[PDB]
Amino acid sequence: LKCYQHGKVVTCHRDMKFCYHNAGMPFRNLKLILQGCSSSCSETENNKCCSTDRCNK
Amino acid sequence: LKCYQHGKVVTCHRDMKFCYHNAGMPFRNLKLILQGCSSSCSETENNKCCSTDRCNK
Amino acid sequence: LKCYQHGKVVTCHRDMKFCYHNAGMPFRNLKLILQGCSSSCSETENNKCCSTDRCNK
Amino acid sequence: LKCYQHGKVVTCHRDMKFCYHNAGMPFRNLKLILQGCSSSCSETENNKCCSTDRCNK
Repeated sequence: LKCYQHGKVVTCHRDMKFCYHNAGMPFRNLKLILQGCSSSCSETENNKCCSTDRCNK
Repeated sequence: LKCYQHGKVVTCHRDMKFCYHNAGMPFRNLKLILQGCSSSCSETENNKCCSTDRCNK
Repeated sequence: LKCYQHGKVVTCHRDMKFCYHNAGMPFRNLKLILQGCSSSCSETENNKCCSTDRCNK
Repeated sequence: LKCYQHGKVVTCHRDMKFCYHNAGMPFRNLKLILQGCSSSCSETENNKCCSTDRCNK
């Protein structure tokens, strides 16, 4: 599996079967962006995971 | 597998075979702490993962 | 003005008239802790700011 | 003073005399972007602060 990871495409470890992408703003001037390979999402974050190459663009 | 996750103990998803704990300070007044279940660590973060119950305390 | 800043006590710059302390969980495994000298808070966070020495313990 | 703040232009509080913009990667999958009005920078980050309208694009 390959995933986007902040400007590059990376090959996942064999135990990471998903790509992930999520973002949040804890404060109006601070953005946090999570993006890369991952294991399964929580159910509440089900749509933040996908499992095909480069799907988390 | 069970891991600490910021004050609680959680049961990992079956595809998460590790517990993880890492911290960083991007600025002197900001601490980020990552703690919970995970998949395998990067080699550069090898000692941030462990694979026994509650090992990431 | 002096403020706590992650285990230490620091002297604020003269244009920073507040101390600040807040914590949150942008993601379930990620804890953010913001503590130290500060300029004025947003209106809704006015109680996270204080203006007396070491008030942000 | 007016500053960029993640896609918008905002007016600073009167005690915030600077605009700020910086980004970093605390962890390989985590990008942090800090942009908006600010008090004075740390000495080593003096070039991340500026004091003219919209200077932090």
